Order: sequence, then C-alpha cells, then structure tokens
Amino acid sequence: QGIDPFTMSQTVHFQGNPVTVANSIPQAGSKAQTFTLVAKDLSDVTLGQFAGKRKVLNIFPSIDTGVSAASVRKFNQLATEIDNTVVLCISADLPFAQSRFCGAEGLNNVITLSTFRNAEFLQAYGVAIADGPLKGLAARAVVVIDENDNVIFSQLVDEITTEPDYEAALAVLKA
Amino acid sequence: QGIDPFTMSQTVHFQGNPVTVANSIPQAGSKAQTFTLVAKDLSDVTLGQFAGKRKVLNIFPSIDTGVSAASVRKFNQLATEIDNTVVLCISADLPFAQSRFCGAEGLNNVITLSTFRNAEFLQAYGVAIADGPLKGLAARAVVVIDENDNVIFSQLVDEITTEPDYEAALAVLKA
Repeated sequence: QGIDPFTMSQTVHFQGNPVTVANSIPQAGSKAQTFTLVAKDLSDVTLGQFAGKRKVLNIFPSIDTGVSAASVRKFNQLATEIDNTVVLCISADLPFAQSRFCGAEGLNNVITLSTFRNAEFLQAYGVAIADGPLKGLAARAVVVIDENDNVIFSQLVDEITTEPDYEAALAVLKA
Repeated sequence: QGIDPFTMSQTVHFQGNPVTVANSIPQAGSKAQTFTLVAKDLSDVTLGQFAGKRKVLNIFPSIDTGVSAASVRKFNQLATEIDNTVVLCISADLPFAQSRFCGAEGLNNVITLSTFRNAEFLQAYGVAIADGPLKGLAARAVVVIDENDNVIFSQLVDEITTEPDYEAALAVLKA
C-alpha cells in the first residue's frame, strides 16, 4: 500500500560527492524516540521535558560553519511566529561553542543541545554521518514532532551545503 | 621499591569540588599508547606521524573557556624556544571550534587535535572526566613524550581552573 522502499543506509551529498548517513530519519506518523542531550548549563535534557509542546529539531554538522549558522538565525526568528512550539538546535558542537554563537548573535528563542556525551541520538534519529571527512558529525536535517511525541514532518537535506526547507517544516504546525 | 600506590580512578577538583577522572595518566618512563585524533582539515592523525620529534600534549576541557584559552596562547609562544618538538593542543572541541580560536588569535605554532570521533584517547591517556557537569570532556593535563615514544613528563592538574606547570613540562626537553 503506502509503504516505504527498503533502505540499509541513507545518502546525502557534500559539494555533490556522496556521503553515507546511518539508518533512517524518523518518518511522519511514527513515534519519536527518547533522547538525552546536553543544555547550555551542562545539564541533561530529555524529550519528555517538552510534553504538551510541539518540537522543531534543527540538526546540523557545526554551528561554527556558515550554512548551519544561517539556519540557527532563521529558526530564532521563525520561533516568534509559531504557536506552542520549542525550537531545538542540535549538533556535535560542545555546549560552549553553541552558547558562544547564540550569545554573540543575540539569538535567545532557540534551545541549543549537544550530542557530545550522547552519540546514540545521531544513530536513533538517523542523522549520523558514517563516512568521509565529516564522519561523527550530524547530517543537516529537520524533525518536527507534535504535542503527543509523534513525528509530523521530517527532512534529510539532500545536499549538506543547502539550507533546510523552513516553510515546509513550519507548515505542519499551522492548524 | 620505587612503585606507585594503587589507584582505581583519579580525583581532580572543579572550584574545590571533587571530580572523578577515569583510569591513570601515563607515567614518566612508560610507553606512550597509540592514538588517532582529528586535525584542522578533518584528517586522521596518529602518534606515529611525529616520529623522531618530541611531543607536548596540552590536554584541556574546552578551547572556548578562559584557562584553556590561556594555555594554548602560552604553549604557542613556548614552542619557539624548544628544540625538535611538536606541541599538540588536545580537547573534545570540534575541529571547527579549535581552528576558529587559533585563527582569530593568530596562533600558528601549536597543532590542534579533536577527540570528537576518538573518545578512546580520553580513556587510554587517563584524562576522561567520569562525573559531574563536565563528564565527557577532558581533564586539564600535560603529557610530554620523547623522540622514542616514551613518556618523559606527566601532569594531571589538581584543580581544573588552574593553568598547567609549563616550566616543569619544558624542563624535561632541555638536554
């Protein structure tokens, strides 16, 4: 019927060259997997700590790189025009690097979370770059979860140097 | 005879509060363990790539923190006055964060290496912070290796907010 074709791994591109991304990004209409990530104060943050709220996961390789830096600036602004939603900027950057960027840029709407102590999130959310120079970093992706911990939108950006589809991510939140 | 007392873990301090650091830092007169770390160009760097040269390992929690930032600035200057030696600045910061600091500061003598894809180095070199908010980051430490891959100096800084003993590290290199 409306099933998905079998995948063993995902393939994105870095300046046109193929990159293997582990497993599969969560699909719309499926249960969001539990996660623990590290906040600005070095405390542990779970998915369950955002119950009753909608969640935008803006996953990227490094906040210290241009395209990822633009996505964080965009999502910070888009957070003002969305109802009952938390915007989480997720990467393998240490909490200190993430806070330094947000601090210097005055971006206070988004919530920065590090996978530095939680490499498993990259595996479970299907964003772990498996090969090439960017191995161990997160692929560029967007995962939108509803109030009920159900995935409502998912995007694994085909080319890593391209910004994510903001409008498509925000469209599922509008009722 | 001249043996060391049995340890199961090490204890450093963060603003006076005890912090458990895994295993044991390599001791002087012992073989240096192999390692693979990630350079500025995202390439893999081994210990064997510095054969015939003496090695200063300046291990710290984050280049995006003050005390660690000072140690990198100090070691960059001290590298000019030392014979046949490579100075390696090692941390869990991503290569992008390490290069951004070195670039902005104009520090070109030191060699930055990331443990981000190689969590095992922190275990083998006895610098892995096991508990508290800083878990997963490296403890502040100095490991000096000779040309023959033998450890000649070792220091696990007792208090994490204190700078390492530069003079003692550089003293073993002088013949």
